[PDB]
Amino acid sequence: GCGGLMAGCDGKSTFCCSGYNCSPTWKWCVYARP
Repeated sequence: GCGGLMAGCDGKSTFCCSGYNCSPTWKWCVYARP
């Protein structure tokens, strides 16, 4: 259950795996830009 670059953002509050931000337009975790 680790969201990398194509996880699931349907919950609107997922935590991906490590170092991945969720995208609302793509509906999956992607690279984070902190």
